[PDB]
Amino acid sequence: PGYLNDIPRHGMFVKDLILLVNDTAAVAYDPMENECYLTALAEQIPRNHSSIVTQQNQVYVVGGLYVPLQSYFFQLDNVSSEWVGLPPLPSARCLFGLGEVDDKIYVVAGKDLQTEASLDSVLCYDPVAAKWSEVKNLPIKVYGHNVISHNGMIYCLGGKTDDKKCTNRVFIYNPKKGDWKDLAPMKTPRSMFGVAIHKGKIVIAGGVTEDGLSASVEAFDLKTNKWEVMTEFPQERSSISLVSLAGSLYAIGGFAMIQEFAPTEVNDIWKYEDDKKEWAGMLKEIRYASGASCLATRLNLFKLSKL
Amino acid sequence: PGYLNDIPRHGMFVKDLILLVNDTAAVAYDPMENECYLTALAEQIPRNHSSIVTQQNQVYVVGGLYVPLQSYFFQLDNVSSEWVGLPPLPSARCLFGLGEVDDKIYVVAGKDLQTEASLDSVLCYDPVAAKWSEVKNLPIKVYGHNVISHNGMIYCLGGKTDDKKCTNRVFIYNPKKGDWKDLAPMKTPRSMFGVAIHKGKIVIAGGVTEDGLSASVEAFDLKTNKWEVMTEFPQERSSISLVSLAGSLYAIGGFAMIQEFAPTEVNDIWKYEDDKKEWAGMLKEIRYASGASCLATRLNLFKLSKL
Repeated sequence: PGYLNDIPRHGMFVKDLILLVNDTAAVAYDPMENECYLTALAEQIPRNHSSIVTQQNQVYVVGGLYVPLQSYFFQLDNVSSEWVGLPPLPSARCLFGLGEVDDKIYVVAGKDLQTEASLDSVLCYDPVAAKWSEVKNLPIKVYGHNVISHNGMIYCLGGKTDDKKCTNRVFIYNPKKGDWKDLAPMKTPRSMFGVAIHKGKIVIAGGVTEDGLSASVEAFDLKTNKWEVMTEFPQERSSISLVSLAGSLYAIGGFAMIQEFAPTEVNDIWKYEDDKKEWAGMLKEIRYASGASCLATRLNLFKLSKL
Repeated sequence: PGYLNDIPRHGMFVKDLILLVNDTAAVAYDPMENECYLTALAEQIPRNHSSIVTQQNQVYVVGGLYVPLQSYFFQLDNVSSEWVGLPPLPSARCLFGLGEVDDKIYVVAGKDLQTEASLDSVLCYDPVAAKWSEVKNLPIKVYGHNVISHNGMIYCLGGKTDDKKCTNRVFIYNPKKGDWKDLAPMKTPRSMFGVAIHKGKIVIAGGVTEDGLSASVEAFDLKTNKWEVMTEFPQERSSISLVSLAGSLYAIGGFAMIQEFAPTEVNDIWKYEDDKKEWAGMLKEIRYASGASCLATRLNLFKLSKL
């Protein structure tokens, strides 16, 4: 038979790890070794926030209030493991999406924190010139949507539109011509859900629906590009965090419904088994996942600390 | 559903790795990350040698000649990554087996390097008093057999007996009463083969037989304790090195038959997939496996060097 690999690499002490950032710390987690490390303390990181990692290994956080009423913007300094304050998001905003192409970061839509109104406004931070600006607005006003980046394109999915219904709409942003396009919609309109790239499909997991909590897993093949169904999540949950770690799709946490019965956070980890098509329970409880945004990243081991 | 793990551990920078020791270096290999590191240089390590790791993380090597005509005995100093010369094996000997219980190391049988004769003689090295002695002789004279240790017991398997036929005999050594016992024999008499503990069965892989090269995989359940058959190796090979790494059974290298057609070393890695019952090709070529004894060990990452 054939082999997975032809020649071995020389290791450099770099590990693909799940980075869990909440308001106490950014903790690195290795699901295969069931072990955690400290990457950075995070006492200044706002409890309600979104997170993104470049490409380069640059972690950015957007969220909270303020530092004209605004939102914080941080970059993790990988050399010092200190969080850097950056030009703040001009808008105080929640329940938005975060994208990124060629080092530039995109905050899409919201949920104005002052006004309570839905936004279509898209802000792009340029890290060379160190400044934010308004690019083309999203075709809808929305919050509760999710955003992911792939091959220099930005995708916006689901959300709640300006009535208060969930939307199934899917939009693509080309930075090099600056327009949004509707793509084929998802089967299940949803907000507050998990998203990741997984070979090379946009996978979406659970959420709130017109029927409330969902365990539905869909995938947009990037590609046909059609929507197809994957094995449903073991439990109906909102705000599952999906991450692609090396070859594999992980699911971290999410909410509810548990027991008077209310949406309540579960701090567990699951892994999709591609062969078999099953969700496998990895870790029952990880306290570091509580309140945490979740990211796959390539970390230098000798920059981590023992917990 | 349930979960594999309940609580996460705090990582300590320790990794289960395949240690490949030959006459140039001891190279650590991570089959899951397809990466290698240097653990120690090994220019003094004899090309024909056997290897064993304690329990504690102590690597010993026996082989070659000499330093009354003897064999070298080395211990890897984990702190300095230097090989320590230890009291030499009183006997110059090859094609023996290596065992170990409670820090003591056992050299069983051979293949006298001076005399050419098969031995039944068993030598035990005591590391506290730093000295070798003769314990109870094996019930047969044999070479080409293999030896593994489990739960304070030592097992001796196969080999060529004093005629020149392969044997199917299996012996257990209890150090605390000092006797050898025949256990149930294997189905296929063999010499020059691979052995490992795998849940909690003594797995044996390939070898030379009365029919020459074998791809046969058997397992002694430790336990029924009966012999059962596993999925045959992809190729008939002698001297496959078997290692249990964390949950998983790996097979490294072995010989032949290739192409005038002669037994020739293949420097590849395979992994048994327990679910499915298949051998999966991991790595086509690893040059560090050439001439190498192979061991699963728990290494401190910050003690390794970049290659």
